[PDB]
Amino acid sequence: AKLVCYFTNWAQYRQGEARFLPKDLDPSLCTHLIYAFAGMTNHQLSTTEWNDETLYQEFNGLKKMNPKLKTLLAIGGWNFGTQKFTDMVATANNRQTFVNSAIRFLRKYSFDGLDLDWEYPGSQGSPAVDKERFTTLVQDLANAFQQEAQTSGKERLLLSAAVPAGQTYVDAGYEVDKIAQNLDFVNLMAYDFHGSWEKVTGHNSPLYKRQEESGAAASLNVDAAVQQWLQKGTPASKLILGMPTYGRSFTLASSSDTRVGAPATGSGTPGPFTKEGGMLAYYEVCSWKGATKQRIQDQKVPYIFRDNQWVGFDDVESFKTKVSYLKQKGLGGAMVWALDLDDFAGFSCNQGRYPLIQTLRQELSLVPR
Repeated sequence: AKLVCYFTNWAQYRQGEARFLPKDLDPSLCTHLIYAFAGMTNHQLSTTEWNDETLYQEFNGLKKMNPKLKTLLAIGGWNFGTQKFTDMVATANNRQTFVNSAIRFLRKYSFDGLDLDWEYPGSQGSPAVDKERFTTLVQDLANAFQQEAQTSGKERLLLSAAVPAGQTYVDAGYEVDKIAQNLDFVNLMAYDFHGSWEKVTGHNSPLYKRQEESGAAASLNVDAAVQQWLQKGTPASKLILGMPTYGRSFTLASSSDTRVGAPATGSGTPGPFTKEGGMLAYYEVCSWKGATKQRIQDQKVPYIFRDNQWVGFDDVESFKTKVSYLKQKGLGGAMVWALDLDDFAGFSCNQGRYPLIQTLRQELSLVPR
């Protein structure tokens, strides 16, 4: 089993207890640690924060304490957009520039692989031609990593990708059966299914549909997303089930209707640490004073409300349920977005350090002996 965990290079800017610093990294918590994010400059892999090189040293330095640990560098992310990917994959020349830069960069900074997080080929401004060009990019990287291993005698660089759960994005961008052959593993982003972009409440990461749902909505759940990727050709052993250590929040139209599917007027109030309306870290909801926690019986996940605020999130029990699910489906492990959104310092939830991610590690039978 794998436990793949994302580090984010902006968590260092949060205030107080929520500030995530190198000391908060645990070398033995996860099997694979992925650094979010690198960017691109003139079609070449590049840093995005002023101190990334410092953090790379610490991050990859964890391997001295746990030599089994593998690290990867993720390129892209939502905020990165699509244009630089589009421009880079447009020509064989530009792809080669990128691929060669990536090998050099990963070797220089002591990463074990690259995670592709283009959001997304064929959508978010990216043209339809990018579906096949993404397939080509994945193959170009896989083949170049293979060649570099042969020539250098070094253990081959890993290639993974973070991929969407919804059919619209999947079919616009992803030749699943082709790319899965060339990726070492596939990080399924089985979250962000619902959120404050919708005008009714819905859960960030429900396991199954609700009885009331129909049409496309009936596939906006973890089980449907997993089955989608499997049926379209991903080997189960390569599919890694993403898990969110955050929730998505709404302002309710009325404090009297707190159901799933109740009318919402917009994003929930920003959290005191994460300061982004519409999401909250686990540590911002786990100890929510004067709130009422409930459960979506069909979907196997909790929500919580207080006055006109409503949040769908994941707890220890829902993580257990999801690990049982992934094991039943024979998947390759779990992935988690993100280290810094769990109660990494144990300051809020009275559950110790990393209560959610330790649940994953336990349930996957990955606790160090």
